Amino acid sequence: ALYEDPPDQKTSPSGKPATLKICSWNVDGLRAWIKKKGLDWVKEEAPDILCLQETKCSENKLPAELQELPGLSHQYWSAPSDKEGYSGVGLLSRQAPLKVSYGIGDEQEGRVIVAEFDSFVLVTAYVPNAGRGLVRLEYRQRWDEAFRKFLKGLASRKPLVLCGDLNVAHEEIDLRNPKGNKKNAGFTPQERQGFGELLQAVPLADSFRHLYPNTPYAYTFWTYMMNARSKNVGWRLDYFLLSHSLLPALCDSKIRSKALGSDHCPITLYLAL
Repeated sequence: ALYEDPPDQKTSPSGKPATLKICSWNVDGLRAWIKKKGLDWVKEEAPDILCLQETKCSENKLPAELQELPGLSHQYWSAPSDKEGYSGVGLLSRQAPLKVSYGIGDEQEGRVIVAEFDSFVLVTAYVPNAGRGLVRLEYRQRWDEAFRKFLKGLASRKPLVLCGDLNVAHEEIDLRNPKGNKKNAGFTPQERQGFGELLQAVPLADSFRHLYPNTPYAYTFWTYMMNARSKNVGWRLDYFLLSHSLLPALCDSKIRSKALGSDHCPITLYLAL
């Protein structure tokens, strides 16, 4: 029914110790999440890189409590220009990245930050949700294709880490209501197969499902309504996708189901790099 996350495995299969803690989190409103003690939690988790989705906040209004994070001093923020209080992503890092990109060619959306580091390439994404009653599904389908082709061009260089709200639960084990949902945004057969296409084209592996293939009831999102988080009626929408190149460095990929602050919970990735 409910889930208790395994302990942090901080050594790789080869016996090497992890040297890179990456944490992603859909804050569903960066200003609210901050007031609900999110920064205090990030400080305790002490990641080398923090990725944030659905900031819903222009760079104008970015709270200066963020400047109070010196272990994540290098901060980059993407924001849609048309609609305020919509979408937005952010990347905070201990080290400065070498190259910093935004979007995937077709630009205005504030969904994708791409950061090249010394050994790898990190992408954060707040993938468009199909919408209640599938109003945006046919857009998400073109998004899935675009994201894929853009990403396969980046994996021609360094290995890839892709994290963020991917707004799709892959298999039935990834949600608690598989059968009452396959006509609802996040578990339709188009979205489900587009995520497999993603794993195939680039290619990539689901870090968490690699190490925990049978583990059910492990969700990263619960609707606010109907005390669903109390009942672990949730979904796994937040992912750490890894280049195959990188799996021998994969120490562990976590779900921080107990950190409050948003409708989504944090995830954390360890790489022995």
